[PDB]
Amino acid sequence: LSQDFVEALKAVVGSPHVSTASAVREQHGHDESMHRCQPPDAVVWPQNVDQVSRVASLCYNQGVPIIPFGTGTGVEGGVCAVQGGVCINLTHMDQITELNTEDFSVVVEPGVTRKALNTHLRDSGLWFPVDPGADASLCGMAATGASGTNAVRYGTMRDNVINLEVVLPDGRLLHTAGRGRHYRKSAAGYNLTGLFVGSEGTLGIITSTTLRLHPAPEATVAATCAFPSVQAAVDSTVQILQAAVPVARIEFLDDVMMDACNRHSKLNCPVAPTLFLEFHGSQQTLAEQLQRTEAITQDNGGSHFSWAAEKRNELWAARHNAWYAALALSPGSKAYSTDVCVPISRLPEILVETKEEIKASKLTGAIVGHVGDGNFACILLVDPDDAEEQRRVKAFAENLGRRALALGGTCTGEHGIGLGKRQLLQEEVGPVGVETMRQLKNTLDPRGLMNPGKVL
Ligand SMILES: Cc1cc2nc3c(=O)[nH]c(=O)nc-3n(C[C@H](O)[C@H](O)[C@H](O)COP(=O)(O)OP(=O)(O)OC[C@H]3O[C@@H](n4cnc5c(N)ncnc54)[C@H](O)[C@@H]3O)c2cc1C
Ligand SMILES: CCC[C@@H](O)C(=O)O
Repeated sequence: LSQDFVEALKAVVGSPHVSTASAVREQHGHDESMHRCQPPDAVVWPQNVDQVSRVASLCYNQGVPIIPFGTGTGVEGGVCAVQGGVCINLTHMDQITELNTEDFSVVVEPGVTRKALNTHLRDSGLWFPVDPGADASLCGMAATGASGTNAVRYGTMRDNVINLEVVLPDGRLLHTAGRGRHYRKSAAGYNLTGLFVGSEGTLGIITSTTLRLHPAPEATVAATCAFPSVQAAVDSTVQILQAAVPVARIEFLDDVMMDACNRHSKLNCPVAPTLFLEFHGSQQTLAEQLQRTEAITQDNGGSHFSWAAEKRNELWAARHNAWYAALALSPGSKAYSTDVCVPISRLPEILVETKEEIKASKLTGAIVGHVGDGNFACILLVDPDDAEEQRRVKAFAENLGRRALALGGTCTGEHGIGLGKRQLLQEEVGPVGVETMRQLKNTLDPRGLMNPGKVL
């Protein structure tokens, strides 16, 4: 990367906001996944959208790859600079704007995390529900199409992103639904907002997100329920969903994951396949939901509910940290996560089969999942230096992905494709789907410089 080019970057954002130092680049060459660190040639921190546009235009016209970087909590290598280039760290743009409580909407810049937003909304009666376990950039969550434990009731990022401000690869500024617009529904033209949700930085740089806010629940009850088997817990889940109980949260942990979470969070739950549940409503509605949900779990051997403000917070913090609890089982190890999502009636088959396959293999695995969506993660620890183990781990993850595809599902419910699931995506949507996706990529990024090597 030439000195003239570095000076041009510094001319846009300021000398303190450009770095070519080895250690700074290495810190931006990886995310939380096992994908090997591939450092960008430089890291740049733009301070406003005009600077994002000018950095993108500089890189694009000089043939330099661009890698958007939020909080680096992704798990599919999205920020790995596989072709070098300029990593654009967006988190100094950290303002909340256009809070419209009467309309249930807000605009956030990439440095705003869900914690920051919900703290800012404290005492407003509103909250933002999509809750990945990591303290992630909300614009990064839009870029990956994230979900969370609350999505079963309150929707994913795709359900709750109303508008996006996007710097296209060549620097042009796009407001996907129109500048300043926010509304409940539209048939005006083609829906561009949904194209950029889940684009993982390969179609442009999200510099603001307009988000749907939700009313805080009148009352909340959380509980845990222990089961004799994975089959019993997942059968309960399917039956709760088929009975249309509007549960706020329904999360599965297998016995391995529950033990790991116990050890990492000083919970003391019985070591068993377990559901973490939460219910929202009036006291009337809560009693009815609990009534109907306890009857279903009882039919499948579930324990009496172990009830959980402070404990509920500790319960869900333990769940949100499941990934780190799993990594702590074998210290020094990294991990890969699967993320399949299947039609809910097929969820018992594939979780029970996954548990059986884990036991039949030399691999360690913990299972945790947004099972209310038909989604779960297998977290597979890896010794970073054991090449034989890593390719058993990819073989396992790749077979699980293909089993989900055979059941009519998808290879990723929320994490995305990144570097890890590119072949599975080709199998998932077939040749005409791949070509159509590539045609969209090509019209927005003709030179192929927008996070190359990812998704397609
Ligand atoms: C403990 C833990 C729990 C998690 N739980 C969940 C969960 O429940 N659900 C879930 O969906 N994910 C979960 N994740 C994964 C991760 O937090 C999400 O994928 C999150 O959306 C990533 O945001 P980020 O800014 O950290 O992404 P990064 O790693 O910075 O980037 C991810 C990808 O998006 C691109 N990108 C980032 N910001 C932008 C932007 N502004 N514009 C364009 N492209 C951009 C990057 O180029 C990259 O390809 C979890 C991760 C951890 C570590
Ligand atoms: C990063 C894999 C686990 C994550 O998806 C979660 O559900 O907490």
